[PDB]
Amino acid sequence: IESGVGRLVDADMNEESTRLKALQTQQQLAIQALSIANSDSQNVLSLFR
Amino acid sequence: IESGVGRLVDADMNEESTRLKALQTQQQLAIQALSIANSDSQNVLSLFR
Repeated sequence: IESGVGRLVDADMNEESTRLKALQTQQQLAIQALSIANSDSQNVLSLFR
Repeated sequence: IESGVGRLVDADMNEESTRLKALQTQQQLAIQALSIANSDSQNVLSLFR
């Protein structure tokens, strides 16, 4: 019964580690893209000066 | 919804800057033309010395 509970409930931690690394990389990319998207709106100031 | 509101309400600032420059130039030309028109009037004084 304990073995059945384990196979039904436990998680193979290797793919969770892979997902953790992948989400860290995705978050880094998202922060970089968000910074670029925030910064790019300042280009309009050139015309008015 | 907010993006739709922005699409319906926002204005592209490049076109507004172009219009602002055009209207400033048109105002300058109109003022010059008005000055020329005002200066046109007093030329008649030469006939009556």
